[PDB]
Amino acid sequence: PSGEAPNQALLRILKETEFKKIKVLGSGAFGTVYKGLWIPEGEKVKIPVAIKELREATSPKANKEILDEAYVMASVDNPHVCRLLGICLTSTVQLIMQLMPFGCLLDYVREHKDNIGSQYLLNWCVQIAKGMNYLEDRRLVHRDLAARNVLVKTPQHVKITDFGLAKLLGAEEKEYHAEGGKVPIKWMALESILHRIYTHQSDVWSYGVTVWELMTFGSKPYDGIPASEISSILEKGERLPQPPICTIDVYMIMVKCWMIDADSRPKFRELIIEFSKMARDPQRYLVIQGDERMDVVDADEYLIPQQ
Ligand SMILES: *CCC(=O)Nc1cc(-n2c(=O)ccc3cnc4ccc(-c5cn[nH]c5)cc4c32)ccc1C
Repeated sequence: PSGEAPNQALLRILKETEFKKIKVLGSGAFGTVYKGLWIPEGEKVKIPVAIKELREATSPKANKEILDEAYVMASVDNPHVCRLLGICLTSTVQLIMQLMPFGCLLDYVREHKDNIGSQYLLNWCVQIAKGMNYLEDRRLVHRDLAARNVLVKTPQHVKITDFGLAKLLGAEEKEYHAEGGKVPIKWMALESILHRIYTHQSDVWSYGVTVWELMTFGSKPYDGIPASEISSILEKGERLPQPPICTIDVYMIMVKCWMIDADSRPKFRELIIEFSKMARDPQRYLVIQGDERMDVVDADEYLIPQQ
């Protein structure tokens, strides 16, 4: 049948003795994530990594959901999307991921805005868009996109994460239709909210929202607003306000994402190019005051195999 190449993504399973969890960066009701060093058996190289230990799965269906989340995470191989290093099937499943010290992107902008250069913002937007498109190329829908779900290895480099929501697409199907689950409203495209329908075009809407957050240095969208309204207002046609920084050229794009009709909103591939175009000259596009002024362990990416 289809000529598509076999996907040889390899899922490594790890003994607990293989890694240790030094401190815990974050604790989640869904899961706990630990700062940890994973040392592969054999090679005396320590890879700093982050471990997520998820809550026990009460039901098999939950069990399946993890496997898929793992399945994709292992599968993806791009710079701006973080691959899953390995899994160990302990009673409480533990997922091993590359460790990004700076942490949540949303968190970073909030704490580094003053030092937060305009040029960086254009680049991140490029980087994020670059990642999502790859996801689009894989027929993968990232159900949840937010600043929160983007992690910074460094200010220079950022990659996507937190895919549990994300679902793969049957070739026949253009769109993926959800069943009721906890969802954060502000990011979701109306089509998703009203009809529990997701498509990459759905993702873009959220992606645009992420940019808004970047532009605003983490200001929370629809701040102080109930989830329920959100369906109503957009139907209303209200949209997130322009970033003070943004040139209409930029804020304009973000608006385009929020267009009610999915097809009308820009395809991701487009976004990378356009933003990249801005990136060559951020200064014209983004107006930031004082803009001009603005040991024994090997990292995994270095770790990754070379011909
Ligand atoms: C915006 C909310 C957020 O970022 N939470 C969060 C941050 C985490 N975190 C951190 O707080 C400090 C350092 C740090 C370094 N590397 C990572 C790597 C991966 C994650 C992560 C979180 N969720 N999925 C992956 C976090 C990291 C760091 C850690 C967890 C959370 C939830």
